[PDB]
Amino acid sequence: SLAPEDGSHRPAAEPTPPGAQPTAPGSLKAPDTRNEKLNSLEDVRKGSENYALTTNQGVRIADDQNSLRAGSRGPTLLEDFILREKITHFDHERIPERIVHARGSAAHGYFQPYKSLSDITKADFLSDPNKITPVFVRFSTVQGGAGSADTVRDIRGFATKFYTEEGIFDLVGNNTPIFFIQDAHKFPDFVHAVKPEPHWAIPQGQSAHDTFWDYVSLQPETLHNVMWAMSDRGIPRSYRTMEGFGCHTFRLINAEGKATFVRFHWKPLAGKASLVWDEAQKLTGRDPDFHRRELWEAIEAGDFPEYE
Amino acid sequence: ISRLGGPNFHEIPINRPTAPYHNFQRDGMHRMGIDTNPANYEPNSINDNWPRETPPGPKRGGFESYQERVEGNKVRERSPSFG
Amino acid sequence: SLAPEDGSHRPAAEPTPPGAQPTAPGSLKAPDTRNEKLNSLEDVRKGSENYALTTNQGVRIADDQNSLRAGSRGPTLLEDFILREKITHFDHERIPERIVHARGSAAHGYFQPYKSLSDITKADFLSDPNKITPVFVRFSTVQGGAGSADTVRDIRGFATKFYTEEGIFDLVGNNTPIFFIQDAHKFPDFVHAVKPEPHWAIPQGQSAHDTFWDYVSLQPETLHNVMWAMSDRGIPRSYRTMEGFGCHTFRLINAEGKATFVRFHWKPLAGKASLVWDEAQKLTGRDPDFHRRELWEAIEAGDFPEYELGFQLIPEEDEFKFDFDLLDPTKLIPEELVPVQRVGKMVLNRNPDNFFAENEQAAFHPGHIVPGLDFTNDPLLQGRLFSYTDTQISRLGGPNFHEIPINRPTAPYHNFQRDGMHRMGIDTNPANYEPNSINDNWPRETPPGPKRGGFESYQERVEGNKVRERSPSFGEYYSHPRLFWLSQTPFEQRHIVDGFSFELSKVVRPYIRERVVDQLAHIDLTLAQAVAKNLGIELTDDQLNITPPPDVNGLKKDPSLSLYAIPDGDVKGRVVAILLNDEVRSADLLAILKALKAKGVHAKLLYSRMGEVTADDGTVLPIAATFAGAPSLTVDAVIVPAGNIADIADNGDANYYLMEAYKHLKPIALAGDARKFKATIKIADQGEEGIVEADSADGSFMDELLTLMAAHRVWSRIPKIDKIPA
Amino acid sequence: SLAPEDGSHRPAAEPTPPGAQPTAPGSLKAPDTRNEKLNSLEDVRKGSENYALTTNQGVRIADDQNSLRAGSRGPTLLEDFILREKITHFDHERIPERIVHARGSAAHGYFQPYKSLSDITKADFLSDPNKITPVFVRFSTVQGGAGSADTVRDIRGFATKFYTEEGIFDLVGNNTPIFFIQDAHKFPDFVHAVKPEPHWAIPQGQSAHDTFWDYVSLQPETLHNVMWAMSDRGIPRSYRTMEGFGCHTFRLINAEGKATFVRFHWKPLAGKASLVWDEAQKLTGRDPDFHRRELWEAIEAGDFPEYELGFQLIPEEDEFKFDFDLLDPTKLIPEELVPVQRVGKMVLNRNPDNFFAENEQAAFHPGHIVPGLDFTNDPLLQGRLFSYTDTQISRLGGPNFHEIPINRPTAPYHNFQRDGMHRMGIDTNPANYEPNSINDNWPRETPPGPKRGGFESYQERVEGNKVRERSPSFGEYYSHPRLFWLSQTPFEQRHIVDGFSFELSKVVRPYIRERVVDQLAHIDLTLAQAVAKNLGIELTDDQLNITPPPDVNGLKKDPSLSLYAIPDGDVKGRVVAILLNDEVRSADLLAILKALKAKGVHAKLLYSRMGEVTADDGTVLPIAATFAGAPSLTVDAVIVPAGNIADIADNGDANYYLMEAYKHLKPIALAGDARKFKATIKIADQGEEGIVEADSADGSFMDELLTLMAAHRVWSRIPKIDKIPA
Ligand code: HDE
Ligand code: HDE
Ligand code: HDD
Ligand SMILES: [S]
Ligand SMILES: [S]
Ligand SMILES: [S]
Repeated sequence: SLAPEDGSHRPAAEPTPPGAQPTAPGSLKAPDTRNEKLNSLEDVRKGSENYALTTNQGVRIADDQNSLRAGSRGPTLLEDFILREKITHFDHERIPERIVHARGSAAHGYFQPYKSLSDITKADFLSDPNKITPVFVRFSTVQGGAGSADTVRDIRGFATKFYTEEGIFDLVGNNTPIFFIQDAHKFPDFVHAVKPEPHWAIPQGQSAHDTFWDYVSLQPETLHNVMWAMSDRGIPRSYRTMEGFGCHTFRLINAEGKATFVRFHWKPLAGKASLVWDEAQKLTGRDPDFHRRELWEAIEAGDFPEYE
Repeated sequence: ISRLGGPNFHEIPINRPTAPYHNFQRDGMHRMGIDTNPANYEPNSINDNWPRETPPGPKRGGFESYQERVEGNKVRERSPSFG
Repeated sequence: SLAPEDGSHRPAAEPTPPGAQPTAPGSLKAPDTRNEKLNSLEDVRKGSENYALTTNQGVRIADDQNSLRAGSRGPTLLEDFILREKITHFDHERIPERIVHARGSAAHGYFQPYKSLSDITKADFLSDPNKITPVFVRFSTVQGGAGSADTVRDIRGFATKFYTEEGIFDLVGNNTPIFFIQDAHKFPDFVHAVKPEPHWAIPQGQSAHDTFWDYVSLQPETLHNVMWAMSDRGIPRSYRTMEGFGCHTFRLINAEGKATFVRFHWKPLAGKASLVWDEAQKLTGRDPDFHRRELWEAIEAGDFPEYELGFQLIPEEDEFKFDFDLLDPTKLIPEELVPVQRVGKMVLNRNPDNFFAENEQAAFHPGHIVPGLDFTNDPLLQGRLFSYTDTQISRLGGPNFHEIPINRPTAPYHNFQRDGMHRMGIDTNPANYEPNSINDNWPRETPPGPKRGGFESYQERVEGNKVRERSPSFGEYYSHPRLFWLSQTPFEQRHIVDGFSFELSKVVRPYIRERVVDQLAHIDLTLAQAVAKNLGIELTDDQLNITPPPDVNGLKKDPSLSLYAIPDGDVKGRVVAILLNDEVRSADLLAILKALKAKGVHAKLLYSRMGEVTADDGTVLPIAATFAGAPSLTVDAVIVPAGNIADIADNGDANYYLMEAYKHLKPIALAGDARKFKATIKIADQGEEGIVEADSADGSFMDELLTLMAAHRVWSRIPKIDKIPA
Repeated sequence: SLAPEDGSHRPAAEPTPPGAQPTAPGSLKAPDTRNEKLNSLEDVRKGSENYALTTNQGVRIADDQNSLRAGSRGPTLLEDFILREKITHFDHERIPERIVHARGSAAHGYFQPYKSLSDITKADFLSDPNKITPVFVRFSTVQGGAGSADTVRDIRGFATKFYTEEGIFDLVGNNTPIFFIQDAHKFPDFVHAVKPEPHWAIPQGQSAHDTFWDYVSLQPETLHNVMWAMSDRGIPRSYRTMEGFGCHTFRLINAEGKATFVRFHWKPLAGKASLVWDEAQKLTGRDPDFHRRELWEAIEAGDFPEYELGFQLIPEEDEFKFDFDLLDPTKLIPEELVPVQRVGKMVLNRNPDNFFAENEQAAFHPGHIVPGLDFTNDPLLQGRLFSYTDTQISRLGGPNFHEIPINRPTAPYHNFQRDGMHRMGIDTNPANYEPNSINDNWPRETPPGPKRGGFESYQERVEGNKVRERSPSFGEYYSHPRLFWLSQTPFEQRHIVDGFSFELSKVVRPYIRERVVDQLAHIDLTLAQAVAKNLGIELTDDQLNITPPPDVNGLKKDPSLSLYAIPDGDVKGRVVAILLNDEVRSADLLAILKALKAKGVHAKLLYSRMGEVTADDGTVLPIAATFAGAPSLTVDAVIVPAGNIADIADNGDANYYLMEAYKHLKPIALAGDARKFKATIKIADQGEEGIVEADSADGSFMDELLTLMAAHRVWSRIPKIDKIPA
């Protein structure tokens, strides 16, 4: 036994305020929280306590501190499959990050409509106020890599996967109601311009460089979303205190075949709040994980993020 | 790694062991297993070091190589006895 | 046409100081800087001026602003192949980042030896002072992703690809002489402990979390490299101002086949310099690209990064002459015991053209050796040899990663290997096997020899049983930490104390902090007490009584382990901030810039807005940045010239600038009415060592300033900064 | 030195007939055959002779016969990086095969138009008879894997990559003028039905199984292309002797902006020829590489595959003037209604160097069009446009597949796309977006125009609601099957009946057979009754009274649908087996061989063993193969010279050779005492059409034989083979 005798290594499995306990995986922190989706992931959840350490082929390992060598100061032997399996898995841990929105933080939850919307849409998840729909929601920035800072000035993404009884519906929104460009053919041009410049790969997490402002100056269509980004909207206090929008006109379709144009909104029930620029920027240095950390600690505290 | 697309090939259903498997390896493309262990390294105190090594023994023990004697120089050379 | 009339969109193709021009791809900035490797990449460089915009298939595009749709407000059509090809390429731009050292910055250069080393190695690139070897070097942090910050506290990588006439040699080193662990089998454990924790993926770029300190507390072999990381070694000022090390004992082999043990060193000709913790941390927010930018702009300016390659050489009969094992990569070889022989100089003189094609796709691997070099049984090196080949299969997409241009050897390569994903080479050999008769057995094996021979391993004797067992000779963990500790200046010691104290305070589980303090007590009681004090821990009686570890072969210190004990400062390439006012005394600025130019020291003119101000004699002075846009974090020293000081005297930003520079131990210089600023930093009328002040910026004023800059920081100021609110 | 001293290991670099020399990489066999694309590949071609064996990193290897081990009987060491590189590259050689057309054989050549087509298309490759366009052509089957057999019953692919000065144009066609299905959404259903069944992965290279015929029985739109596959079209003699078609209506666009609907044709200049089923099926066993081999050896011999490009052109005003919809890919356009206009000639004159690098990695896609061409709303074509770009992302590892050397345009290509796996091009452009001012907006869009203009889609009118709906105009399934059937000779019709019979006999569930027979009864009663008889199925009174579908625009046949109704034979490049005996009449063999050589017909001298035999006059005759080693399946005719016939008269293999060649309708010629073999194949004393016989191989003997060969097979023999035990 390496754990301290007083059990102070294990976080209390109950709501506790930020800083009071170490943070923990969700199913350990909050085992009593459930929904249909969380239940259905049980078949792949893997525990650990009281199990033997093995290879991926289920062979127990006796010594996980040393490679196999010819004498204790000798060369490592090619027949050490336990070493090569462990190093092979490590060697291939990384997958490509998202082209955009690479940096983001996610949580499980649920959604319920206030009333049946069957007069305007036949979407099953909106047909019955007792119908509860599990969700998984990822918030993100846009420009920076998966290892970039949270409190940058940037647009934020707000993507919700609804696991409905008639299929997955993903509402893939941002925290402003519009976008910089009109036609998708220009998306790699715009994204290239805001991303780090291609000779030297600078700057990270920032639109404050030549190519972004060149593109804007030559494409006045971008000005509307640029105003938003230059406002304090570009530096939210928390993912809990920003608005979400669906970006486009979509349609609702009812049982009768009637189409109604719709634009989607998320209203933060915690209200709207942003940082100020000097604060936001220094914070990318003092804690580049601030919004990720704040989201996780809100949920561990029972300060559940809520959106209408 | 190329044929089956990465290091999680043991999670492809035909290839899965029916014996238990638990270790500190993580991630890789199309990762199926969701690990709950607070720890992804050992030695650890935060999960009281689980999953744990197992001494070798008569049954249900850890793997240990037979301690064959090795004596020779580092050579790229075919044994004469093979000729 | 979109470019300005005046041509000010294009940077001059001549060396220019930082900030004077927009930065540019290296072949456009410095078209006449050449080496065999840069020249050999010409087949793949692609220009752009005067060419038509096309698909990848060579079809000219008429309208690159719109999708094809049925009516101008209609749906997009599936037959729009121009749109889909463009979006397809975009959708697939990213490749996996490196498992470790994902964050890094790279440059082209060359290496040349000081003399022939044929007496000790048959390595062709070391055979003649005339042999110029192109190199491509990538500097990196370790823990954070490719989009993490530069000035974190971390170990740094220092990887050099030598394009030799006898093959690629990759020297894949770090900025400290040892590693955290002894055996490669534990690498995934250590790296997972240091990396963001698996439930929530926090923290980025930091060792300051429970799992890292948990592992360290359970694995005392780590303590030596941990001492290095907690020192100011972990926060270098610049990739130009850090040491590099090969980490392991390798062998040199000569033409007679004699083996000599070797450890590799890179000595920075710009001297050793690091940041202080508060400045580094804040810098990760003000400019997370600081080291990448500083490297690129140093090369653009002509401040080429220079390093001397150094060998510590130990004869094979001396293997057991030290009181540590030469194969233990947690042990250093003190230079007092085995001096570094200076062997050649490397100069980085050209930036890449496309970061992703040349930097992100570069593959370095320490098993890439050439005849004249060989491995040892170091159990960390041993396992590295497996990892750096294997990891490229996913990262670079398959086994043809040597065909990616930056990776290609300039030496010939021919063999019977075929196919694999994105195979470039089209082999004409009728045979794809040997022995073969159908191509008269070509390409053919080559016997080992003094030059241009095939590779043969040194015939080391191996005797022992097949065991998974750590050598008993590796079982000593505290004497090297202690040697390092005792070799640091008293201010370097204070910063080590602060680094442990700061990191451990971020460990939420108190027993982990307690266990680390117990390990410190095994190294040095004074260290352990100072850390404990900052954590509100009291040493027990047993801990007060642990006997110190032995000296290292009679050594009770080695000043070569200190960044600063032996003076080594070089001011060329450093930068000063000059805080302007709306009517600067022009005679101050003439002298300041004059004397800074003569020592190669750069300047940034700063003010409260952009544009220009005008000096007292009508000289127009362009403003580089605001006080808040280019903080003192980014400069080595601050000068305030005389003039209308009332203009800035009550500027919060201007006052803070000097407070922050003051707190970070930087030289400050104040002329005439600028001495009014002494009051913001609490300087007595009589002055203070590290504050330069005079009636005007005359000749003696700049000499004293440049003297301070050669010594990097004003360490004597440390007891004054505690009271300053900054 | 392992090569023979006599140099007989190396083939002559001159054209040589099949079998005379070992085959070789194209650039070694025919170094002086050149075109712009072959020249442009020189940067990646890697030789071998006189070069040292190295790692991929350029390190010379001394011992490529052994792993590094501790002792010559000890364990292999992880530090053996030479072993691990070599085995790593091997371990990763394979890439995914193509989802369909995985089996294919390719060659280089060139195309030239007969005259400028500027009045109907601005396509630069068709603008000038003196403009030569390099091509790379891949022929394929459809269902089987890359390691399946060539002479299966299947559709064939005929894909041509034109490396034009205004971009790559890929004409991705098949050997029949229609496809099985109407809408691309159904392509996975169709392909899955014909592919090996998913429980057990059987059968390979065959539509003869339940699921294919299930799908056909339930999707009558398939019946037209099924008629083609069941005919001898499904079993070509050679890729040189099949037609090619572009499958869909596309558009030509001229400089004035006029659109003309076009379907593409390739006419084989060597004539149309196919195998017979028993032969084709047995050949998949005796030489599953028979078409790949035949192609490669045709090119080595100088019998270059030549095709004439032709267009069926239909003016925009005539879109609705046929009984069938022009956009329906299950309908052909009969040449009687719309003739093929000759456009130009393609010659395939050089084999690749490395099959993997050039053939396996080639990417063809029908969306790769150039200005002067455009698409139509054909709903199969429309979905193809999505598939051929998407699939390369796994098959070829990413979006940089255009940088794989065979796939590169010879036209310039420049744009703002960056990165992706395997990125080769190092872009120096300061900008990676447009519009940009920092590179003066280069590379720039180009307006459309008469030559060298940007691509702009033809402004076709679209009007309709968003629907998933098949056009009513596509709802007719039997008239084209019937047009095809009525156009075939009586022997061809017989082979169609036998194809359906054979296939349906492999369908295990009898109801599926019954349902297919019911569909046949909607096409033609005679066809339906004959298949029914072979399956032991009796048509119902209702089936016997189904009224036949209408003629196609008044056509009751179109002879251009037949392989054979209009003679188009060409003996050049065909091959004859010559059955030797141990004392051949040398005067017969001189006459035979020289007559064959004069018409470009090859010969293979066969016997009961390898080595030599000696003619009557002492001439030493080298043996190419044994009777069993090179069966009659692989030749077009058989000649037996006179001499010591008793030597082989009783050889079972020699007799069976004649029986097999007899059954498969091949010309046979017997000189002098070789006429004793008449008894083996049952020929009357007075002789029969299709058997050449005389006292000696002089006079008209060889002319009569060549006349038979010009007509390909002896169809009149069909009633005679019915009862031959062979
Ligand atoms: C309206 C909200 C919004 C808008 C207007 C866009 N994004 Fe997003 N994006 C991808 C492509 C893409 C395109 C082509 C366009 C306009 C043409 C937009 N974006 C604008 C993507 C490259 O396919 C993307 C990256 C990886 C991926 O799977 O999808 C992508 C990301 C993305 C996210 C992140 C989703 C997540 O995993 O958290 C969000 C919230 C948006 N986009 C919103 C969005
Ligand atoms: C008209 C000639 C023709 C037709 C009508 C089709 N094929 Fe082909 N094919 C692919 C997909 C595809 C679709 C989606 C459809 C109708 C919707 C067709 N086919 C019918 C493919 C999966 O994208 C394919 C496989 C790998 C690849 O790169 O493309 C593909 C191959 C193919 C070839 C082989 C070209 C070559 O690589 O040698 C040929 C000659 C055809 N198709 C013809 C074709
Ligand atoms: C057994 C696993 C292992 C071990 C024990 C080490 N390494 Fe490593 N290293 C890798 C496995 C690895 C790697 C996973 O293979 C990387 C990341 C991806 C890459 O291409 O190689 C790598 C990258 C990497 C780089 C960056 C190369 C680049 O810039 O692209 C450097 C500088 C080092 N390593 C240096 C070291 C040092 C100084 C070590 C101790 C002295 C060390 N490595 C131990
Ligand atoms: S949007
Ligand atoms: S190391
Ligand atoms: S087709």
